[PDB]
Amino acid sequence: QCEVPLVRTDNPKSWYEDVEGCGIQCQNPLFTEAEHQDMHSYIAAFGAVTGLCTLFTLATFVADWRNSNRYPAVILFYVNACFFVGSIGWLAQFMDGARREIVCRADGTMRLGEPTSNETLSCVIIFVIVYYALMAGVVWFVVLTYAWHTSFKGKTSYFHLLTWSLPFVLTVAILAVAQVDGDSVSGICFVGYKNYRYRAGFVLAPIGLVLIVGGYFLIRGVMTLFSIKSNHADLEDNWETLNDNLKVIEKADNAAQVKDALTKMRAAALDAQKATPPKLEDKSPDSPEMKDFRHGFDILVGQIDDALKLANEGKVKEAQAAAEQLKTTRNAYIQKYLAASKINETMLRLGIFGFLAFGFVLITFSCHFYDFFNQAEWERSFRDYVLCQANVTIPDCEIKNRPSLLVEKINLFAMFGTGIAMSTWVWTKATLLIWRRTWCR
Ligand SMILES: CC1=C2C[C@H]3[C@@H](CC=C4C[C@@H](O)CC[C@@]43C)[C@@H]2CC[C@]12O[C@@H]1C[C@H](C)CN[C@H]1[C@H]2C
Repeated sequence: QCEVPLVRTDNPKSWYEDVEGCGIQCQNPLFTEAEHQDMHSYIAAFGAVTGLCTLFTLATFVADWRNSNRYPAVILFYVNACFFVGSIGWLAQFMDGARREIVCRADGTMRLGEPTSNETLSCVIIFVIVYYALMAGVVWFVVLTYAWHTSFKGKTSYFHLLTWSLPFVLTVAILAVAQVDGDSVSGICFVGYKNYRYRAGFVLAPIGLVLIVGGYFLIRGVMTLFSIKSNHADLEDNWETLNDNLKVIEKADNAAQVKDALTKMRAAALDAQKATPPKLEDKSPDSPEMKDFRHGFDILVGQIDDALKLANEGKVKEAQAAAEQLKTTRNAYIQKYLAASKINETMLRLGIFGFLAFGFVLITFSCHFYDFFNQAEWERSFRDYVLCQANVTIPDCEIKNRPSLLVEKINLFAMFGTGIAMSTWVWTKATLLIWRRTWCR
């Protein structure tokens, strides 16, 4: 009765749409066996590489767990933790005969509407292991960005309830609606393949959520470093040009250079006043300390304007004399706030890893968008192809459009590429000693 891609099944539960005794075949009808075994080889690579890289970092973080549980470094361990769990699920398919066990029902049809009766949970198990790891990962990614964010403006750890609960609820949720569909080319079960509304609601949207949140802490994070960094530079720049012109006023032999220098000094004196020093980054624009800063220049420029009041009249012997008195004013209201700023490489690399993680997560969001965007067509060209290839009666039947294997190879590059990058948090020149030190056993 049946005909490719429809396969014979006595099971009423597996019948396709309203066709008698015909369910949809397990192996994805939208891809050739060549595309399967190529895509499997892909995952086998990145799946295995990341799985090892992460476990190396897990195994290292526990080799100094005493001095590797303190924030913010402990985050990268839980970020790595989730990744190692995720890698497991993907690598599960390559076990001989598992890829068919995860995706196919009893009657040789691709798993759908899982969890279902009389069908082993080997599908929903894989879906849980992955979906939980994925979500627990990005939630811990928010923790990572938030920790880096506030390090300038902390032992408190009430994230655990949040990082472990939110993925759990989301997991139980998809199970409740029973929308764990299966796929052969990837070798994993996941939410809403047949019904992609669940995929958008449970994957695209939560990832889109952590993106805008995780970003805000990275955006408002670098702006805190951009402020501190640029402000010291702005103060340093002026202080130096100020001390140059100071050296020009003395060496000068006319009232023209002294006036010009005094103006170059005043032009820098003011531009330096319009900046929050790195020592007062945490204070308010209307705070007391910030007040003494800006007021310190109101006196300074006053001293300059006094000198200018002598340079213009032509009192060079007396204008240069005021420039000497500017040394003490300088040392008072400038040398104090100037300089003094250290960030530590601990936060530098967290910024690197904070941003590097953000990027590859944004890619994952992009993939699951397109996959969600064009699927409505992949349904049309399928339902038509089913009715076509069944109409064979005795080239014409050919699938119009399908999921781009490129988009997946891109996703699985970034999805794993993150875990590979997150694993290099412990690739510093200080970690080898940790392993040599514990090596004594
Ligand atoms: C087969 C199939 C699909 C294979 C597609 C999936 C969207 C995303 C990916 C990810 C990508 O890496 C590989 C390909 C994969 C798994 C798509 C969902 C719709 C459909 O499932 C329906 C079941 C239903 C019974 C009938 N109609 C069926 C088909 C329209």
